[PDB]
Amino acid sequence: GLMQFTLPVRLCKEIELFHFDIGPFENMWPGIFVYMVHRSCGTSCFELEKLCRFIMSVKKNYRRVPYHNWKHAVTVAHCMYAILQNNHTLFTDLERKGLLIACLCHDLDHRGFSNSYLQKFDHPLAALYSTSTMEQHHFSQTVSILQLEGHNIFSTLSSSEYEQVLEIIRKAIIATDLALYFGNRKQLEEMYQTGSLNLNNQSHRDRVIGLMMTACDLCSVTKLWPVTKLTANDIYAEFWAEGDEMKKLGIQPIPMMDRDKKDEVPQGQLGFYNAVAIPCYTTLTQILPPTEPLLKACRDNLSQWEKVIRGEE
Ligand SMILES: Cn1ncc(C(=O)N2CCC2)c1C(=O)Nc1cc2nc(N3CCOCC3)nn2cn1
Ligand SMILES: [Mg+2]
Ligand SMILES: [Zn+2]
Repeated sequence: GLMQFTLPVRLCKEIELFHFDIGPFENMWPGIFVYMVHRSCGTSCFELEKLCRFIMSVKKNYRRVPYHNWKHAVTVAHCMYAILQNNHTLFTDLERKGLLIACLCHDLDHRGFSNSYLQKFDHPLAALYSTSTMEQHHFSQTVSILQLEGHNIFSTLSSSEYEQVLEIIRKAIIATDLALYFGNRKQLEEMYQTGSLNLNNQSHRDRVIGLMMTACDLCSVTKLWPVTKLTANDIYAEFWAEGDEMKKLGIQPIPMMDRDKKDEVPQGQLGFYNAVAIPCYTTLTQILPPTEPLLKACRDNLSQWEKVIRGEE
């Protein structure tokens, strides 16, 4: 009851910044997450024994793939922590509870392949869930773990608070399908510029939480350049394995996925910063001004990718 999780001084300070890197010591990641739930949510949000049990079952259900792994889950939860701490009074008690859990769970049991590859392989999951295939699977894995004996971290919420939090989590996880992001951001753009955006409108809140999920999920592009560049290697290690598997099915992969098109990586990063990341953090910053450091970090990494193309590294 009287037990604070605490971190060493450098972590205690740096964890509050958007660009924080959770580091290479795997055994400290659960303690980093609990630290963030206690400061974001309070030391009473969850029964500590249940939370610990939930975190370790979540970890066990992430696979040892190069990018979509336990380290990504915790990185995406830290970015959400940073957003929640810098916009304290905009979010309900249930959103603060739900969203950090959503982020920890958002890629549960990912195999390292896109929804596209599951559909071309004819994976069973592609018949169960015709769109947002992996994302419906991640939410399903989340509900499975919540129903393990001793794992229901939400057990002491009213019947209707429980339903609301699982609905926050479902939408937050579905919104990490980047196919859904483009139209969601366009609507958020229009609603903010015509001045119709209304955080009391539940469907507006939904849209804004969806963008927050895209922003946290992409947060590798908002780090110190060395973190950004090394993370890009893990990302392409998956994409090129997917390309290899497309070729085994007798299909030319898109260029993104073709390891023969390594030379073009810098230009593909430019595409990605301009089509996805920059517009994401731009709209996020207009809606939630204290998230500007994500936009600023993204723009700095774009200009690092421009330097790579100009031979200056
Ligand atoms: C940095 N980051 N964080 C997230 C993602 C991302 O997409 N998701 C989906 C799972 C995570 C990317 C990311 O690299 N995206 C990305 C890279 C890329 N390279 C190319 N190529 C290169 C070869 O030459 C042709 C163009 N197209 N292209 C399009 N998008
Ligand atoms: Mg995902
Ligand atoms: Zn993800």
